[PDB]
Amino acid sequence: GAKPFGEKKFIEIKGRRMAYIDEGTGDPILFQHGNPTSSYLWRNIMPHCAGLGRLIACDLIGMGDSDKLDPSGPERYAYAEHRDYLDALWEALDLGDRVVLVVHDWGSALGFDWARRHRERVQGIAYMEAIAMPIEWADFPEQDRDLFQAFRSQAGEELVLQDNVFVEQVLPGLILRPLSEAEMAAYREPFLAAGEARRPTLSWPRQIPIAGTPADVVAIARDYAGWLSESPIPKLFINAEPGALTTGRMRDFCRTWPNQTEITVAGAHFIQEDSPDEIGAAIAAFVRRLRPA
Repeated sequence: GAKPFGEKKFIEIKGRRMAYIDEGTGDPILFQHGNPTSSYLWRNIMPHCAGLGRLIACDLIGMGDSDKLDPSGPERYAYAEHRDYLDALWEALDLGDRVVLVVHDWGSALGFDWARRHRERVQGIAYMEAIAMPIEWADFPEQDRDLFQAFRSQAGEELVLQDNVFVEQVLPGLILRPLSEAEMAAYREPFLAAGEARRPTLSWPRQIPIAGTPADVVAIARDYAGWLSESPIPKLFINAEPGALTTGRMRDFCRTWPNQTEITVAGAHFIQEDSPDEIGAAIAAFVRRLRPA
């Protein structure tokens, strides 16, 4: 379906208005999108968890219905800045101490890091196509390797700010089934205007911890990777076939993580658009196990 889940709420964070879905009651099930997506990514997955908790999906700053940072530029929307806003938002939402995180892409880097820093409050972690550790270019899927190298070059601004390549090329190219007009409209909406409106979708690929750069994100991801590899917190690994980012070495590494259940769904990177019911059913089952009666 193309219809969103629930309706957007807003809250002021560091003076900027952030958007989020917050439906239902009980301990949170916290769904975090990555690039270049929004809370809309989870719209067909969150229904599966009806009744099981407070279903929350925030729009990262500069994304979805969340405000843009102004003045924007190449120094804006780095990992650390997103983390500042998201940490503050999650604090404001009064999540309590039994949170289930459901994460993807940069939502996984942010949620894994948040989990490492707030481990006593994390009841379980479901993740898919995640940034589970620092990688090398050989680990990056071959189909888009050159494109992502170009993003991480001076060519990135034209590709993304001018031509909206992450929304219009990468996103559909990593979804196996055709998207509808309405579905694409929802993904393009935060990024209809050329220029800095699209900067989050360029800053993000520039932040991926690849070949040692940027070193701060490499350090952060090294930290949560080491922690996750030891943590007994229940995990749900939603593996994808063919998948894209969490394949090869990174998948090998994820498969080493303790207390983890794994399912495989059809999909490349944005697997929520290919297998939402399989993914939702798996998450709901995970949460029912974590929250018995």
